[PDB]
Amino acid sequence: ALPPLANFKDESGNEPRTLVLVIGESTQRGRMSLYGYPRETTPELDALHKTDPNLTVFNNVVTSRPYTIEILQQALTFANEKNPDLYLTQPSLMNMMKQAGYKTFWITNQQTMTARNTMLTVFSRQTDKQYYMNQQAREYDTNVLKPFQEVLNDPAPKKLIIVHLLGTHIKYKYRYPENQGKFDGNTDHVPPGLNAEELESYNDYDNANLYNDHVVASLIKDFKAANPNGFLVYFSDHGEEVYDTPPHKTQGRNEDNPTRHMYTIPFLLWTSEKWQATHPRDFSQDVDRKYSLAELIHTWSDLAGLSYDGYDPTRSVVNPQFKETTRWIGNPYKKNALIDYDTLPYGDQVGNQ
Ligand SMILES: [Zn+2]
Repeated sequence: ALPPLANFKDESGNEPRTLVLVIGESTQRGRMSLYGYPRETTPELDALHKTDPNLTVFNNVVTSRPYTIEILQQALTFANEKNPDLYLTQPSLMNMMKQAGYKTFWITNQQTMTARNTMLTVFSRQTDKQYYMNQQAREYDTNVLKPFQEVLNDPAPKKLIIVHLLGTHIKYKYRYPENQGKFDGNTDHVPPGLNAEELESYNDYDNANLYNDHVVASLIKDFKAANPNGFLVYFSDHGEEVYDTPPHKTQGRNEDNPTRHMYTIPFLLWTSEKWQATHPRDFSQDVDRKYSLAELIHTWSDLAGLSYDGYDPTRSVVNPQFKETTRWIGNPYKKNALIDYDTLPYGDQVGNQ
């Protein structure tokens, strides 16, 4: 029902390309060894970072809201904390890529009620072809690897592939096979004072991070094995507090009682050799920029070579004209409830910038 973006231009040429957006779940920045966590929770992404110069790791990205649909309404559209309802009145990222001539795919391991009018169902139905892998629980994110390959074989020249993961969502223990609890019973690098149940839950979160590392690295590796022209962005919708913040008694997500560990997220960009060769771009000076996921669509637009009325290059984290803005958090529907993420305590801790 919404009109197209005006003065729409694509400067990325007309060669075939495949672009991938991997939406993780409940994965914070501070429990991944890729971001300095002393437990080896992400060995495959670490090794990829050491050996592949085209993996760009962004160190200062946070989400704006710690609830899945509430953040995805901002991340996937032009809505943000100051204007949270723009997802109703302006196009989404998927709409935008359709206007650019891409065939769009939605692969997901999240339980989607296709017969019901949920906001996630609407988003996933905005694409040309959907793969719902979790329609009924022990369903692991490796479920997406087979349809991913299938979509990679799809002959459309320009393709957008969205992969929606369960990531490290509660309950953490169910995100990974029972025989892959690498950190079960381990007390190294654990905060003090946990009881048996809290300790088990903490280690379960690190195990889920290990499996999620395997899944994201597998998506990158399979994509690379297709020798594609394109790139893949991986982000988590939001983080998750798991006894990280002193006094180490809190587990979960609470927007009215925010901690940094609920808001820090991984943010990775893998660029294929063909795309980097054809679209040379240096990101090495962008990796520490303070950025909010709420403006993702501009970054995506920048990476895809798209401009239009409403495009804001200064809010793309890879743009030479990038200008840092306040990273708002807080409920945008309450009266004057927005606060600066930087005001939260414990920002000096590892992975908690
Ligand atoms: Zn937005």
